[PDB]
Amino acid sequence: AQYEDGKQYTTLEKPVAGAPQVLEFFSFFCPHCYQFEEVLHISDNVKKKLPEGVKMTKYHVNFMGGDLGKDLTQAWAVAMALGVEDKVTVPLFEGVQKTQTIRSASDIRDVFINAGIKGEEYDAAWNSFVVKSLVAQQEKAAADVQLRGVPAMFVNGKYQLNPQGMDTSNMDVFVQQYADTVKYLSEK
Repeated sequence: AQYEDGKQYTTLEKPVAGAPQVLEFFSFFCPHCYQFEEVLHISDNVKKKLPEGVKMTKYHVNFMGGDLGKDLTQAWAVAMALGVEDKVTVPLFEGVQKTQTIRSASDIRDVFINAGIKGEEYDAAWNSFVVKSLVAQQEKAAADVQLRGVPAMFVNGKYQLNPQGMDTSNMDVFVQQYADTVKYLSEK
């Protein structure tokens, strides 16, 4: 066939009931995640091709960058709660991987302040129980699929994207292949 299990995707032997439709996992410490976000714009090109009525979820993971890695998952929780994902994603990636000016929770906070979120509003979010269960959600979802690597994408708690089985000669072609695969898996 054209799309085959083990080729453009793998199947979970242990399917996750009630999982979000399109589920992406990343880390601001993850070099391919930086590529996926800033160079390839994967999340975005997938969205562009999903049949609509399908919602996209992206979560941060703990298993990279030790203590800062966890701070980053809480900060991504804050980001989701405030709806400012689109304003901090790029300065968080560049602060962690490009300029390396993010070394502490306080530096993470600076990114949000500079993006225009107010100090009081950030600190309030940061410390809120609505942020704590949102952290819990990110951790539960990664736990449910035994996640040990990022970037990772899962469709309907049963299929996992397998980007190693796609041509990387051209970056545009890779993105479209990746996105069409998500759309196929989505219609499955």
